[PDB]
Order: sequence, then structure tokens, then C-alpha cells
Amino acid sequence: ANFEYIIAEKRGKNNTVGLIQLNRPKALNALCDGLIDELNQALKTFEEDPAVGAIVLTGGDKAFAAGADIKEMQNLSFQDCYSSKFLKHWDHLTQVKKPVIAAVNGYAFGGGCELAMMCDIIYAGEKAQFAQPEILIGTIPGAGGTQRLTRAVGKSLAMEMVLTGDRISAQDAKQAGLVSKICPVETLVEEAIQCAEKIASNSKIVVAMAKESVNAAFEMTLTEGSKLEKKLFYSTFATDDRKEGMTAFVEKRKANFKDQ
Amino acid sequence: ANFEYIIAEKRGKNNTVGLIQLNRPKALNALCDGLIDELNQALKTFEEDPAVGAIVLTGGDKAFAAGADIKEMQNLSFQDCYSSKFLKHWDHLTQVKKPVIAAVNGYAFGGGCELAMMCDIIYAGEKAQFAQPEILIGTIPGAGGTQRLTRAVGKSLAMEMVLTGDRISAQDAKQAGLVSKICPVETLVEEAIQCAEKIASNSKIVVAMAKESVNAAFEMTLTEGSKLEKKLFYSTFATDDRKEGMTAFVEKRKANFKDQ
Amino acid sequence: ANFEYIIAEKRGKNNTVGLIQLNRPKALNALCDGLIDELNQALKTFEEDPAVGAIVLTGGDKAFAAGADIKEMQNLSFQDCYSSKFLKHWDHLTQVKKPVIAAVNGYAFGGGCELAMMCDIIYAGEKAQFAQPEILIGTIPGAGGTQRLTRAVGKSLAMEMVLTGDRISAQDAKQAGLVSKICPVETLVEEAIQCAEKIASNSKIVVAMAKESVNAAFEMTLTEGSKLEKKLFYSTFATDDRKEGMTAFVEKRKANFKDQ
Amino acid sequence: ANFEYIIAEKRGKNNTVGLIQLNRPKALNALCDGLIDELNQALKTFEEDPAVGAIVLTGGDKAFAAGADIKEMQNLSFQDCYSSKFLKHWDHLTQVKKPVIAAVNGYAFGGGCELAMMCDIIYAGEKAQFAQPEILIGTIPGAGGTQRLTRAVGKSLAMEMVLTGDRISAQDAKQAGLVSKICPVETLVEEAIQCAEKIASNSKIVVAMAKESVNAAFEMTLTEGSKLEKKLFYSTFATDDRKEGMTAFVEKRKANFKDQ
Amino acid sequence: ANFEYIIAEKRGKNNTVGLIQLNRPKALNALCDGLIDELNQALKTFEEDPAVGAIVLTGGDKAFAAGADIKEMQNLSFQDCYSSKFLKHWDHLTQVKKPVIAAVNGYAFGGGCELAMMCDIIYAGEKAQFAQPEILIGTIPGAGGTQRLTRAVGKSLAMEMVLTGDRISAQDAKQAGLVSKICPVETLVEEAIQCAEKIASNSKIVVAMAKESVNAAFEMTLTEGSKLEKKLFYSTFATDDRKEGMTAFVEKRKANFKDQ
Amino acid sequence: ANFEYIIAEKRGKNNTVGLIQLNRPKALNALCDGLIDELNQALKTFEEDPAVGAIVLTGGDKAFAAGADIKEMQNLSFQDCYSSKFLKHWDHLTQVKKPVIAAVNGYAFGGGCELAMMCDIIYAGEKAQFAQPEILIGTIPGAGGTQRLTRAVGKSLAMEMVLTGDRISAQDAKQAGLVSKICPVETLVEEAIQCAEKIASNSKIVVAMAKESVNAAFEMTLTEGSKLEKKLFYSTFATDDRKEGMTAFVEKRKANFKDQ
Ligand SMILES: CC(=O)CC(=O)SCCNC(=O)CCNC(=O)[C@H](O)C(C)(C)COP(=O)(O)OP(=O)(O)OC[C@H]1O[C@@H](n2cnc3c(N)ncnc32)[C@H](O)[C@@H]1OP(=O)(O)O
Ligand SMILES: CC(=O)CC(=O)SCCNC(=O)CCNC(=O)[C@H](O)C(C)(C)COP(=O)(O)OP(=O)(O)OC[C@H]1O[C@@H](n2cnc3c(N)ncnc32)[C@H](O)[C@@H]1OP(=O)(O)O
Ligand SMILES: CC(=O)CC(=O)SCCNC(=O)CCNC(=O)[C@H](O)C(C)(C)COP(=O)(O)OP(=O)(O)OC[C@H]1O[C@@H](n2cnc3c(N)ncnc32)[C@H](O)[C@@H]1OP(=O)(O)O
Ligand SMILES: CC(=O)CC(=O)SCCNC(=O)CCNC(=O)[C@H](O)C(C)(C)COP(=O)(O)OP(=O)(O)OC[C@H]1O[C@@H](n2cnc3c(N)ncnc32)[C@H](O)[C@@H]1OP(=O)(O)O
Ligand SMILES: CC(=O)CC(=O)SCCNC(=O)CCNC(=O)[C@H](O)C(C)(C)COP(=O)(O)OP(=O)(O)OC[C@H]1O[C@@H](n2cnc3c(N)ncnc32)[C@H](O)[C@@H]1OP(=O)(O)O
Ligand SMILES: CC(=O)CC(=O)SCCNC(=O)CCNC(=O)[C@H](O)C(C)(C)COP(=O)(O)OP(=O)(O)OC[C@H]1O[C@@H](n2cnc3c(N)ncnc32)[C@H](O)[C@@H]1OP(=O)(O)O
Ligand SMILES: [Mg+2]
Ligand SMILES: [Mg+2]
Repeated sequence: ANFEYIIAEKRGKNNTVGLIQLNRPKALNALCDGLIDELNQALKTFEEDPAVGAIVLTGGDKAFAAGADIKEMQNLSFQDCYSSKFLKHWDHLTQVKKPVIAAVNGYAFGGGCELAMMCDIIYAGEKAQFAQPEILIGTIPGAGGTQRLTRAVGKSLAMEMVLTGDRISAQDAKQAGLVSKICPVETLVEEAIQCAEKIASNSKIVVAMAKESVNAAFEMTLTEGSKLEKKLFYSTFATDDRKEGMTAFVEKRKANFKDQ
Repeated sequence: ANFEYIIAEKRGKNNTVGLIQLNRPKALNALCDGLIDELNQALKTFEEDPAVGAIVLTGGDKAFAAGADIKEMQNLSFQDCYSSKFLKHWDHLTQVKKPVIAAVNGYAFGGGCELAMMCDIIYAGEKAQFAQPEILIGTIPGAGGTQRLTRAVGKSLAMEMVLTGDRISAQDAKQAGLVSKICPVETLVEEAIQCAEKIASNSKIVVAMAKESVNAAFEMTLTEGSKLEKKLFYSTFATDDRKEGMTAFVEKRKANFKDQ
Repeated sequence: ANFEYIIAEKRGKNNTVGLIQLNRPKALNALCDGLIDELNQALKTFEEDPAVGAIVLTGGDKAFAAGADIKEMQNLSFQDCYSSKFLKHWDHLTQVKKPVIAAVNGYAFGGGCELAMMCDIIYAGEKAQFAQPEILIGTIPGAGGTQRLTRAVGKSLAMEMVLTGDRISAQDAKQAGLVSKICPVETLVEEAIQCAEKIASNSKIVVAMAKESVNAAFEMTLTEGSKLEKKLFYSTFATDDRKEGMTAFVEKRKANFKDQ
Repeated sequence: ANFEYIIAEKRGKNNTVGLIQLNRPKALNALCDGLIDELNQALKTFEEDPAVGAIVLTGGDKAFAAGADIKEMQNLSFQDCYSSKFLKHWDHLTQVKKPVIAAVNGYAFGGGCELAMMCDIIYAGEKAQFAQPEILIGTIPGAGGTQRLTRAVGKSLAMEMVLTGDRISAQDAKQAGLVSKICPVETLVEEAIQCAEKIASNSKIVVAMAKESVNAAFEMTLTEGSKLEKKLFYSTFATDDRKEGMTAFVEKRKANFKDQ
Repeated sequence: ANFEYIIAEKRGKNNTVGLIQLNRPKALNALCDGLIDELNQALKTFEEDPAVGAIVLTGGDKAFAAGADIKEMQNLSFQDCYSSKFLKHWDHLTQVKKPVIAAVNGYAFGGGCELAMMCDIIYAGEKAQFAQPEILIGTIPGAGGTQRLTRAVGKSLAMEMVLTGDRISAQDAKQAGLVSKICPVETLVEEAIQCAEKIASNSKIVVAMAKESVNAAFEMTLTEGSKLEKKLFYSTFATDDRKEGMTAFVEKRKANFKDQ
Repeated sequence: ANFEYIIAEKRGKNNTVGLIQLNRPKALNALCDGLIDELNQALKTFEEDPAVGAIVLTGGDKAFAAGADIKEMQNLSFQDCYSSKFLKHWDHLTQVKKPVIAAVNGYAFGGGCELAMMCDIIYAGEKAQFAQPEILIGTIPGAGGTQRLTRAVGKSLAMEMVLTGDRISAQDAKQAGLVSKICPVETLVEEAIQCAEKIASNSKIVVAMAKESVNAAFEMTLTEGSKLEKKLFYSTFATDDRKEGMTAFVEKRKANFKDQ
């Protein structure tokens, strides 16, 4: 479509992957309201498409996303913030049932990092950097920069990053558990698309059920989480993809999932 | 013992360790109903012996446990799953009050990894591999594969493993936090038995209290968890082992615990 | 003031860091009642100082803190423990609103480790060692040794340490996520003071808000934690430091915060 | 608007209340997809008007709402429900910032009860009846009929109603804590509108803050709930309505709130 | 049967109700280990029986249950309690998938109340009395007396009953939320059996699903509870009883559930 | 001592009850800083006294407590409220380990009600009235007025009370679950003192353990709550009062508890 801040395209073999590239080189992919609206529109379009099984979110080679547009929230008041719910538009990735992979290249600072943390899988470039510089501007991370970061990298490093604003390299993020894989800067997006293809090659319903079961780990106790996992495992037996996969395992061949 | 799927024996000097080795090289230690029943029987036999203080669960050098038997759950309906409470036996391992050490060698896929994750300590071989290939057969984990895994390796790697089924290495499992030690393939079981001995040489009641206090970290908030830990610490003063150990420390001697 | 077990002073340029050094070489900084009382007094003094923005807690070069005074709890009964509410003085550190950095050198065993775990950021020396030897004396941790450690280094390593009492090196602590950075034994305290300076250079109210937001990650679910974080982010707009920092960023100048 | 399933109009003096009356006497106000869409549209319209401070949801004198249209979900399959998320649109009531009062007359069965339970205040007629007859049609509540009802009336009565579908009278609903006030059939709507006026006469920002604080009681522990309540109380001081009301009370005069 | 402490019978038309009556009038139905074992055996028998859809638990006309056997627990010690895990067998009632109705006649003190609180529905007689006199004998409840009671009657009444040991009448329990119906002493068991028949008349799988969804209210937050309820509602469509009932209603006829 | 705003005395036979009466009829017992400080001092004095087993908090015949002093918080700003941690002195009442009974007479509005809600048992007079008028001044409760009230009287009535500032009589408060007993205005304090005596006539350690178990119901899940209750029940066996009471019961005699 006519997107002036993002570029949404169907990549990957058989056009099974959705790539949304934030295109704002003049502001280091600053997450303005219009950019967030365009991103939500692209996510809705890719989610309602039966061919796209996975989505890949990426930015530029120099900066993935520098965070919220400080120029816009400069004159905002407490009353305005509480009335308009400024950052409610940002929590749309959390509702996307299809897996989303974040290809983080370059600066992932503040909201950007938070954005990367809202995705399911994060692939970081060799020169990628993660930071929470909100404290340097008299603000705190307000879109998941303390909850998800603390749960992922622990209390110590999360506190350090949030109170000092120091940056961590892709290697530190991978060692702490924030990112799962490190890839070259030039092949990051390609490996992300390959992973998205590997994901989409499976049944979409089972993929969404597994995503929900994994997300439940941060919302429920271990016992209730295990019970919900058991209920979802029981429910998977009602789909035809489970039977097809089990028959393709018993009988030596490949499975053909119909997404039902 | 007339066991056809497992081998249970007392090991370690003074016979204080219990070793249960899964013996089914023809199915890569597929966790069938009979195998799980034999495992539960061996656990209950070692959990009631006043000599065994710790248990060590291991498999073959080629595969620790391939998971549930697909050939058994192939022709299984949702009604059957719900009525029979399928996979209930698998949770019995979590009821064992004595520490259980998982010596994972080779393949630990699906229900196997969960099994290793249901133990307190996991020792992995240099060539050991963990994975959650449920998605490849049209199903999802159902015994804590998405709950315990996510709480140890983070959201990114857990999501990746659950949605793609890719295998992780022992070094990756240790760096993420799934396993604690990487032992040679030829000495894994020996070091696991030595750790079980070291654990069993302490007060059994205090060991169980510590295990419960550690497990409570995944079921309660930090404040209530710390309060329960403090209550257990107060309760430990009712046992004679605490006074014995403290008097041995103050007198610079060895403590002879009586398990009471 | 006149302290027998600790030394409290103001370090860092402009006298902005509060350094509390435990001084008890003959007992390896054993956390006795008097030592804890003096530590609480120093923490209260530094928290009520408008010039101190961060506190640095450290011990000796040989041992940071060996744990509670076993000599004092040897003849303690269950009734005495529950009537006196033992160890509650230790939780005062968790009530400090200002950030506290733990510079751990040498032995950090038992309560000492818990002490470091009660702080926000932990800096460990190259030769620092962490352990939980409570099980070796017939007791268990009672000040978060099984709750924070489990959440930090995972279930496997936490269980191993708690049930065996073995020690982990500073490198293992960093790889597991218990500590954030490793510094030479000669510059540990200096680097900790330098980090505390950077921390205190920001708005104190915003720093406290960020600390509360990060701490909320261990007391609430992801949804409620994120909602509380959003509410605190909205509230930050009521302070003048937020507007000052945002204007300095827009104007490309240094922000002169005033703690309001 | 040209709504065909509901009637939305401004009521109360100064047009401060919004009234949405479900109009479908041929199906006992069955909650069909079109009716839910019209209800959500009316809510969004009333939630964006700076004059409407409260909303009153009501139905007919014979039946408030008979629940979802069974004739529409008759042929729905498990995959269809999982993919389309049949009962997702119903949750919009939970996202309304302004308070909503439910005027229940006659039958409030199944969804109609859940809908009433999704509102903040419930006023029932002298002859109103509540029930959960899902069990009688081979299904269970799916919009909170087992969570809110159990928290409101308790485990015993909730279990009874859910497993038998027996109807409870407005008197038994007030005695159990589900209904707050019982009114005559011919005066229920007027008293509900008077209560909505009393609510809207206050500062809308503080009203929404108090609504959120009350809702937080069912989402977090008592300690974190009280901490969030204290944080919201601190934040209320940033508004002008707080100081205005406090000065009007200290001066013994009327307060003129301006919603800021 | 060969039982000596209880009487287990199949009552109700078509023998669809399971009646377990405590038959130890010489000790006011003291809950001894043998009585609990017989109760668990009868519960397992009635659960494995496909004809039984609901269970009714009752005692004598003078006393339902006086609680645990004070004579058996007199010489117990802390070490014995911790090693044998006293009162664990009592939790079997919480694992019964089929609904259980408690017909409380006469005294229900201590455990007898907790047992009654472990069931899904509680029918109390006009002369029934509930109390927690454990405090009068130097111990606190240990089978949910402080957890389930507080969640039903409120903090004030629960605290009063637990600390003073005072008794509450059946009317007080009905007005608080502990019991759902009050019946004459002569027809209590008959009305309980009628309710059990009405419950069993529905599909057993959906009844168990609804019971689980209701129990979920006391284990997770409102959001996760509603999500689990919605997932169970989706899963109910995989059964044939849902479609059967919906078609029977659409065709204006009675539904014939086959429990599948 | 010389208290200018309260009167603390030892009432009840054997001087086993601690009565604290708020004496400020000119401001309807408005809770100010000095009044709260004196209340905390009296509470600490009565808690440290080995003879007082229970405390009774009461006010005047016309008003129990009209809430916080609006005259002081009038000119308070957000920064002041946040830096000073306003109203934390009110939480000390929740830290009292001994039971506290609230005798409410006349007006119990806002903070006062919260104060009554902070106690364990609430005895209300025939003319007592409870309300949350914080909405009528432009603020919200800040001492648990929305959490405890919502957990006690339900959402439907708590929302109304918080958004309208309406007064509920002692009868409604008792029917909803906020108060446990209604007594004449002239005999309220006497019955409260009698209940305090009945409570103090038991083992103080067991009473404190029971209070802790009951309070745990609002901080943990049902399963973890039951496990903590079981742990406390096991710990009670370490005290001598348990054995004494059990022997007195088995021997049909009066128990002589030694508070140990
Ligand atoms: C609510 C939230 O959770 C998020 C937030 O509050 S924002 C917190 C995270 N983001 C930040 O703090 C802002 C980024 N801060 C910086 O210092 C940097 O720009 C950077 C480190 C990312 C890169 O630094 P750099 O390489 O020197 O490039 P730099 O010249 O500063 O930036 C290029 C342009 O992007 C703009 N820009 C950068 N970050 C921006 C942001 N967050 N918002 C708006 N504009 C931004 C710059 O102002 C500049 O624009 P101009 O043409 O008008 O000069
Ligand atoms: C949560 C739950 O409880 C549910 C689950 O876990 S679902 C199970 C998830 N786990 C798996 O799918 C892993 C099994 N998948 C595999 O792809 C492979 O068997 C493997 C990668 C483990 C081994 O690869 P391999 O070295 O080539 O050996 P392979 O020839 O496949 O297997 C040897 C035998 O074990 C059987 N086997 C292996 N895994 C099995 C399993 N999970 N169930 C049943 N049988 C299995 C094979 O069918 C084969 O049997 P046959 O002699 O009849 O041919
Ligand atoms: C959670 C809680 O609050 C409860 C707890 O923490 S329980 C305490 C857990 N801590 C421990 O068990 C201590 C660790 N065990 C040890 O054996 C050693 O003391 C150590 C490994 C720290 C040092 O080893 P070392 O280099 O050989 O020196 P060592 O000779 O043992 O100790 C030096 C002095 O400190 C004392 N000391 C060391 N740790 C102590 C402790 N936790 N309490 C009291 N005194 C201690 C020694 O007794 C000794 O004093 P003396 O002059 O009387 O001999
Ligand atoms: C899981 C969820 O959360 C979703 C749900 O809510 S499931 C729905 C649970 N609720 C119900 O089942 C209640 C509806 N069931 C009934 O038995 C009855 O209609 C009643 C008990 C409400 C009493 O009503 P009544 O006046 O005696 O009978 P009735 O003649 O059937 O009602 C009038 C009309 O509304 C229809 N109707 C009533 N309830 C309906 C419903 N939930 N859906 C669709 N149509 C309904 C009737 O079929 C009938 O329509 P026709 O003109 O085609 O005959
Ligand atoms: C697991 C839990 O949480 C529960 C627990 O731990 S402790 C159980 C707490 N429950 C109690 O304390 C109730 C028992 N206390 C009593 O005061 C009384 O027995 C009562 C009020 C129930 C009955 O009053 P009563 O009508 O006068 O009858 P009473 O003469 O006392 O009892 C009849 C016989 O039952 C026995 N009995 C009564 N309650 C008993 C109990 N809980 N356990 C064992 N035996 C009991 C009596 O000892 C008594 O004497 P004999 O058998 O030797 O002849
Ligand atoms: C921490 C919290 O959660 C609490 C809060 O945030 S805010 C406090 C919430 N509570 C209230 O607002 C109730 C107080 N408001 C009132 O309107 C009334 O006083 C009342 C409804 C209690 C009825 O009182 P009344 O019978 O008409 O007598 P009234 O003349 O108003 O009061 C007598 C005196 O007490 C004062 N007073 C009453 N309530 C007061 C309060 N909360 N604070 C300070 N002073 C108060 C009056 O101003 C008056 O003092 P003066 O001699 O200066 O006139
Ligand atoms: Mg880690
Ligand atoms: Mg009630």
C-alpha cells in the first residue's frame, strides 16, 4: 500500500513470510503514532492472510528503532497521558497470534528494544546494541522495558540498564537470554526469513496454541500453567493436523498439514 | 526386580544413591505407559528407603528419552484424552520429596526433555541434545515443555525451540540455564552419582525442606515466597540435625546428622 | 559516626555515593545483630541525605560476608525464633528506595550472598565466590536464598547450590545472571562507585520509580506488571525532571535535573 | 444512528448519562454478533463524548438478555471457534474506562448474566432472575460465567448454578453479593439513571482511576493491589480536581470539577 | 460392603447418585486414617463407575464430622508430621472429577467443616453448626480451614471463627456464602440426592469441564481465569453432547447426552 | 503515657485486652500524623507487653474515624506525596502480630473504614455507617479502601460505594461480609472486650500462626495457601501449647497454655 513510514511485503519461498521493514532513516526509525498505526495495519493485513504463517519485523542497518518520538511527547501533560492512553496503540504485537520474529540491526534503544521484546523471537546482528536510555531523559520504560527485560536478563542487568542507560552488545544480549541467535549484519534478515519459513511450514493452529502455552508461562503459576498446557495438548487432538503428523511419523513419510 | 523397561539399583558408597536407567534401545527410550509405571514404582521404592537420600535418573548413551510413544497416542480421541486424564503418571515424578538428578545423554526430545526438566538437577553430556519437536507432529508439549523450559531459557529460545523443533547443544543448554554441568559421555553417570552422594550425606528432612523452598519460587510471589522460606527456616529449628550441625561447626568438627 | 562493625562514608566526586564497608576481619563479616543494626543505621542516614543518590555496599578483600553468626543462633529454639521474628532486620535493605550496588569480593556465603541478592546491582571480583552452605549446617536459607537465587540462576543451578553447598565463581555467576559485571579485585570498589555516580546523576524520583517498576516484575503477572509500568510512566509526566530532560534532548543540550 | 437491535440515547438531566437498551423482544434480547456490534458502537460513541460520564445498560422488562444466539453457534466447529474467537467481541465492555451500570429486568440467563457481570454496578428488578443454563445445552460459560460469578457469590452457589442451571431471585442475588440494589420493575431504569448521574457528577479522571483501582482487586495480590492503590492516590494529586474538591471541603462549599 | 466406618450406596432413580454416609456415631464421625481410607476407596469406586454422575457426602443426624482424631494425633511430633505428611490423604476429595455434594447435618467442627468445604456444593440442615475449634486445642486448621473459609465468609467472620472457635448457625453460613441451601433435618439427604440427580442428568464431560472452570477461579487472576474458561468453552465444541443439546433445543425437544 | 489524641489502657479481666480509644471529637477522630504516631506507639506497647493477648480499637459514639485530615493534605503536591511516601504510617496496623478487633460506632468514612478494614475483626454498632467518600473530594482511597472492600463486599457494591460515596448501614455491612457482628451502641465496646478476652485465652503463638494462615488467603493461590497452612499446622507441633491442649482434651480437662 501507500505506506510512508514502513514497507510491508510477502517474502520467503511460496510467499509464506511477512516482512515489515521500518523505513525512517532520518529519525532512526522513531516510533511515532503514524508509524505505529501503519505497523498495526500491516500486522492486521498479514494476520488475516491465510498464506502468511509468520511475520518478520526489522528496521535499518544502522538503527532498528530509536524508541518513541520524544518531540511529540515533549509537551504532553499528565492529564493528556491518562486520558488518551498514549502507548495503548503499541500493544498490538502482543495480540498477533501468528509468530513474529524481530531482526534487530544496529540501535535498539528504549521503545525499540521494548518493541523487539514484544516479539516472540529476536535475532540480533553482530553490531546490534540494546539499551533503555529513558532514565537519561527523566522518564522510565513504560511499554514493557522493565517487566520483560527483567524476566529475560535477570534483576541485576535489567536494573543496571534501566538506571544507567548503558548499552549491551548482541553477544551480551545472547548470553543473558534476550536474543536467541546472532547473525551477520548482511544475512540477518535472510536467516530471520528462513526461520519464519521453518515456523510457517507447520500447522498454524498448533503454532498459535503453542504460542499461547508459552506466553502463559509469564501469566500463571507453574501448576496452573502446566494444567493449561495439558488442556491445550488435549484440545490439539481435535484437529486433523495432529492426526496427520502422527500418521506421517508412524508411516515413514512427510506430513501435509491443512491448518485445521 | 522384574523390570523389562528400566533398571533400578542402589549405587554409591554406603548404597545411598538410587540409579534408574531407562532400558529400551529399540525405541530410543520412548516413554510408554508401562515404562512410566515402572519408573513410578522404582521412584516409590527409592522414596521409601531410609538409606537412599538421592535418586539419579538416566537413559542410554545414544538417547536419554525420545518422549511419549506416538504409536500409542496415534488413534487417540479428544474424548479419550479428557476422560483418561492422559499423561497423569508423568506428574508423579514431581511428587518425589527426595532430590532427583537427571543424567541426560544423547537425544532428549519432547517428553524426554520435559522428564529431565521435571527433575531438580540436570547433568548433560557433551553430545547431549535437547529439543521440543512436538510442533513437527501436529501437537504441543503437555508435561511442562512450554512452562519449565520458558522459565529457564527465556522467551526467545523457548519460543524458537517450540515453534521450530531445532535441537540445542549441551553448551547452549548450560549457557541458557537448562542444565548446570556438562560432563563427559563416559563419566556423566559417575559424576551424577557422586553429586547424589554429596546431596544424600546431609539431613534428609532439611534437604526436602530446601527442595520445597526452591520449588516455591515458581508458584508464589517474591514476598510470599520469602515469607514461606523464613517460616521453613524457623521450622528447621525443631529438628536435631540443625543443632548438631551448628554445634559441630562451632566446635570445628564433623556433623553426624540423624535425619530428624 | 562511631561504628564498630562497619564504616560508612561519602565517596564519588561531589559526594554523591554512599559507601558502606563491612569491617569484621576476625569473623569474615559475619552478619550479627550489631552489624545489621549499624548497616540499617547507615542505610537510613544515606537515604535521608539529599546529596546521596546511590549506595555502595562492600566488604573485605578476602570475604564480603560469610553469612549469619552461627555462634548466636546455635542455642536458638523454635519458639524463640517465631517470637523474635529472627532475620527481619535483614529485610530493611529491601525497603531502601535509592539504588544499592553490591561490590562482592572474595567469599559471599549464605546470608552474605542473600545480602548481595537483596541489592539492585551486584559487582563481583575475579576471585569472588558465591555459595549457600546452609544445608551443610542442618538449615536452609531464610532471607531469599532460595527465592532470588532460583529466579536468577534458574532451577538447576539454584537447586544444586542449595542442596550441595558448592561454590560458583564470579564467571559462573555472570554466565548464570547473578552478577552484572566482573572487575579486578583492585578496582571493584572504584568501578562500583563510578557506576553509582552515573546512577545518582539522574533524577532521584525517576530513579526510584524505575526501581519500583523493575521490582514489580517479581510480584505481579506480565499484564498487571506492564499496566503498573504504564501508570508509573504516565505519572512521570507530573515531574519537572521529565520535561527538563525532554527539552534538553530536543534542544541537544545537557539536562540539569532537580529531583522534582 | 440507525441501530436496529438496540436503542442508544442520552438520558438524565444535562444529558450526563448514556442509556443503551437492547431491543429484540422476539429473541429475548439474544446476544447475536450484530447486537454485540451495535452495543460496542454505542459504547464507543458514549465513551468519546465529554458530556456523558456514565452509561446505563438495560434490556426489556421481560428479559434482559438470553445470552448468545444458539441458532448461530449450532454448526460452529472447534476449529471455527478457535480461529474466529467467537466470544472475543463481548470483552469490549471490560475496556470501557467510564463506569457502566447494568439494569437487569426479568430473565438474565447465560451471556445476559455474564454481560451484567461485566458491568461495574448491577441493579436488578424485584422479579429479576439470574442463571447459567449452559450446562443444559451441553456447553459451559465462556465469557466469565465461572470466574466473576464464583468470585461474587462464592464457590457453593456458583457451582450449583453452573452444574444445575437453577435460577436465583434478585433477593438471593443481593444476599449473595451479585446485585447491589433491588428496585421495582417500573422504576429500575430511573433509579439506575439517578445513580449514573450521581457517578458522573464527579471528576471523570478520578472516577476512571477509582474504577481501575477497584478492578485491580481481582488481578493481583492484596499487597501489590494496595501498592497500586497508593500509587494511584499519589497520582491523583497531579490533577486539579483533587485540590479543587479539597479546598471546597475545607471552605465548606461546593466543588466544581472540570475533569482535569 | 465390607466397610466398617462408612456406608457406600447407589441411590437415586437409575442409580445415578453415589451416597457415602459416615457411620461412626460413637466418636461424632471422627476423621481417622481408616475412615479417610474407606472414604477415598468409595470415592474412587463411584468415580470409576460410569453410571454415577454425582456423589453425595453425608454423616449422622447428630454430627456430620467432628474432625481429625485427637486421640491418634496426641503423641505425634513435628518430625513425624513432616516425614509422613499428615493429612495428605484428605486432599483426594479435591481430585474427584465428578461433583460432590456435602449434606451437613448437626455438628461440622474442624476437619468436618474443611471436608465439607472440599466438596463443590454444601447442603446444611436447619440445626447444622459450623466451627473451627482447632485453636481451642493448641493447633490451627491443616486441611484448608483458613484458606477456603476466608474466601467464602470473609476475613472478619473467618478470623473470628478461627481465633475464638465460636460456632455459626446454618442461617449464618447461608447468608455468608458457605452453604447454598438449608433443608429440614428429615429431608436434607433427599434434597441432596435430588440435586445430585439433576446434576448427573447432564453430560459428564461437560460437567467436569464446568467444575474445573469454576475451581479455576481460586487459582489465577481474573484475566487468565477468563481465558481458561474461554478455551474450555471452545474445547466443549469438540464433544458430541454440545451439538446434541443445541440441536435438541433448536428443534424444541429434550437433549439425550451420551457423555461424549 | 501522655497521649493528646488517644487513650490506651489495659481492659478486661486479668488485664488481658488492650483498648485504644481515639479521643478527638472536635474533628470526628480525623486521622492526622500525630494521631497515627500515637496509635502506632500504643500498638507497639501493647504488642510488646506479654500480658495483652488481644487489642481492641475503638473511637467515639458519634464517629469512629472520619478519615485522614484533609486540612493537612490540602496543599500537598504529587512530588511531596511521592518523596514522603505518604500514608505509610497507616500500614503499621497490619504489622501487628496480635489480633486486633475494631469496634466501629457512628461514622466510619474513608480512612476510618480502611482502618476498620485493616483490623482482623470488625464489630459495628446498630447505627454504624461505612462509606468511601474519597470520590466527593477529587481523590481515591489510599490505604486499601478499594482492595479490602472489593474483596469483602464484592465488586457490585464496592464500585458503587467508591464511585458515589454512599453510606451503608451496619446491617448491610454484615449482610455483605464487612462486619461479623452487630451490637448495641452502649454495649459494643464491652462485647468487643469480651471477644478479645476469648481470643487472648488461647496460646498466643498459635493465635499468631492462625492469623498468618488466614491472612495468607489474600496473598497466595488456593493450592499454595493450603500448602502453607499444612506447613504451619506441622510447625504447631513443635510448641508445647499444642501438646498441652490435646492432652487436656483427651483427659477432659481445662488446658493451661504457656504461650510456647
Ligand atoms: C516511552 C518509551 O518507552 C521510549 C522513550 O521514552 S525514548 C527513550 C529511547 N530513546 C532515546 O532516548 C532517544 C535516542 N537518543 C540518542 O541519543 C540517539 O539519537 C541515538 C543514540 C539513538 C543515536 O545517536 P546518534 O547516532 O548520534 O544520531 P542522532 O543525530 O542523535 O539522531 C538522528 C536524528 O534522530 C532523531 N532521534 C533520535 N532518536 C529519537 C527519538 N527517540 N525520538 C525522536 N527523534 C529521535 C535525532 O533528534 C536526530 O534528529 P535531527 O535530524 O532533528 O537532528
Ligand atoms: C508432551 C508429550 O508427552 C508428547 C510428546 O512428547 S510427542 C513425541 C515428541 N518427540 C519426538 O517426536 C521425537 C521422536 N522423533 C524422531 O524424529 C526420531 O525418532 C529421533 C530424532 C529421536 C531419532 O532419529 P533416528 O536416529 O533417525 O532414529 P529412528 O529410526 O527414527 O528411531 C528408532 C526407533 O524409535 C522409534 N521412535 C523414536 N522416537 C519415538 C517416539 N517419540 N515414539 C515412538 N517411537 C519412537 C522409531 O519409530 C523407530 O522405531 P522402528 O524401529 O519401528 O523404526
Ligand atoms: C540465611 C541465614 O541468615 C542463615 C545463614 O546464613 S547460616 C550461615 C551460612 N554460613 C556458613 O555456613 C559459613 C561457611 N562455612 C565455613 O566453613 C567458613 O567459615 C568459610 C568457608 C567462610 C571460611 O573458610 P576459612 O577460610 O577456612 O576460615 P575460618 O577459619 O573457617 O573462619 C574464620 C573465622 O570466622 C568465623 N566464621 C566464619 N564464618 C562464620 C559464620 N557464618 N558465622 C560465625 N562465624 C563464622 C570462624 O569460626 C572463624 O572464627 P574463629 O576465630 O572463632 O575460628
Ligand atoms: C457460553 C456462553 O456464554 C453463550 C451462552 O450464553 S449459551 C445460552 C445460555 N442461555 C440459554 O440457554 C437461555 C435460553 N434458553 C431457554 O430455555 C428459554 O428461552 C428461557 C429459559 C429464557 C425461557 O424463555 P421462554 O419464553 O419460556 O421460551 P422461548 O419460547 O423459547 O423464548 C422465546 C424465543 O427466543 C428464542 N430464544 C430464547 N433464548 C434464546 C437463545 N439463548 N438463543 C437464541 N434464541 C433464543 C426462543 O427459541 C424463542 O424463539 P422462537 O420464536 O424461534 O420460538
Ligand atoms: C485436620 C484439622 O484441621 C482438624 C484438626 O486438626 S483438630 C479437630 C478439631 N475438632 C474438635 O476439636 C472437635 C471435638 N471437640 C469437642 O469439643 C466435642 O467433642 C464436640 C463439641 C464436637 C461434641 O460435644 P459433645 O456433644 O459433648 O460430645 P462428646 O462427649 O464430647 O464426644 C463423644 C466422643 O467423641 C469423641 N470425640 C469427639 N470429638 C472428637 C474428635 N475431634 N476427635 C476424636 N474424638 C472425638 C469424644 O472424646 C467423646 O468421648 P469418648 O469417645 O471417649 O466417649
Ligand atoms: C487515606 C484515605 O483514604 C482517606 C482520604 O483519602 S480522604 C478523607 C475521606 N473522608 C471524608 O471525606 C469524610 C469527612 N467528610 C464530611 O463531609 C463530614 O465531615 C461527615 C460526612 C463525616 C459528616 O460530618 P457532620 O456530621 O456534618 O459534621 P462536620 O461539621 O462536617 O464535622 C465536624 C468537624 O470535623 C471536621 N472534619 C470532618 N471530617 C474531616 C476530615 N476527613 N478531615 C478533617 N476534618 C474533618 C469538620 O471540618 C469539622 O471541623 P470544623 O470545626 O473546622 O468545622
Ligand atoms: Mg540466563
Ligand atoms: Mg458474601
